[PDB]
Amino acid sequence: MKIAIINMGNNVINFKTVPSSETIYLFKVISEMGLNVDIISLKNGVYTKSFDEVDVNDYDRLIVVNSNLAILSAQKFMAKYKSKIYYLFTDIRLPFSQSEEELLIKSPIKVISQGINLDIAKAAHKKVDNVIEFEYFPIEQYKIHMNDFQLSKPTKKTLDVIYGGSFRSGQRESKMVEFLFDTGLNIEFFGNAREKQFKNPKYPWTKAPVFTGKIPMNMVSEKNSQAIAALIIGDKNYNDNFITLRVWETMASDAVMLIDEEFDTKHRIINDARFYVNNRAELIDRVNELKHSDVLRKEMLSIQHDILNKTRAKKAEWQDAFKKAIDL
Ligand SMILES: O=c1ccn([C@@H]2O[C@H](COP(=O)(O)OP(=O)(O)O)[C@@H](O)[C@H]2O)c(=O)[nH]1
Repeated sequence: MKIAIINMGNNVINFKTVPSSETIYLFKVISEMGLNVDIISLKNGVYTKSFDEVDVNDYDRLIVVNSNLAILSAQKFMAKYKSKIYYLFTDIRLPFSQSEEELLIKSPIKVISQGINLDIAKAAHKKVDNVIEFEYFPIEQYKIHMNDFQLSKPTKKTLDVIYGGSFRSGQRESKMVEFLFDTGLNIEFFGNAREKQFKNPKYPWTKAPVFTGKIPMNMVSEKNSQAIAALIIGDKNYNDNFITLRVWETMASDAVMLIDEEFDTKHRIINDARFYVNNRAELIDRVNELKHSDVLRKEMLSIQHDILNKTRAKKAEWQDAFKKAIDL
């Protein structure tokens, strides 16, 4: 059984970019499952093999992630594969889609949805003509199942709330402004967003949080740990659907995880109302409570790390479910 992983939109080579990084981490966790795996990209290197140095049909399973030569190359390569393509649907904005006959992909496609609501995964892929089947699998838990995963230790607090990410093309501007702007709290927004991007008239604000630059994927939980709390919000279609990597990066940190009620109305992540907030007012009160009650803050951290540990204790079941999802 030989498996190959391709990144459809970006060149994979190092841990410089987030797309290249998450691809090497998937590869790492899949390898640690005891599977013979290769990443195919533009160049041969210490992590990758080039498209021209391999025969697409030597692989029994072809896994595709998404995050231009890399695109053209991947399409051309996939177009020659004679079996089913397993697409990891990790971002609602990145469903599978085709880029004339040398690029036309005719193979059936299995979309492994990170979101539990398969109707949303279907609607996003409605323009796909290929035979396509859907299945849910919590792909994002790959970070916590990695062999060298370590929980973040107690850190000195220099911030109240923190959030790391990008602007997502304004996909969640409403929520960012509601919870991170004009709170009168000491907030930091790290990543690719910039204050200037928040120009939508529908969401007025007076004072913005502090925008700092992006950090490596492997530094996120350590960065989150500088604050009392770290916020979990999502796009509209993530609500009650996707559990994102930020949930685990936050849960593993020394920052108490505060979740937008709308993101998880059933309280699937943690069945404890103290971790959820409905609006800006509740976020403020909740952070003030945490700042002034160490017993509370420490109790909540202990509860979230516990949940994290119980999930990590089901690694074998997670690995099996992954193998089954790729027809093994
Ligand atoms: O400077 C940063 C900020 C974010 N991230 C990664 O980007 C993810 C968030 O991506 P996004 O902004 O697209 O939002 P999401 O849909 O995941 O909540 C984080 O969880 C991190 O893993 C990172 O590596 N460095």
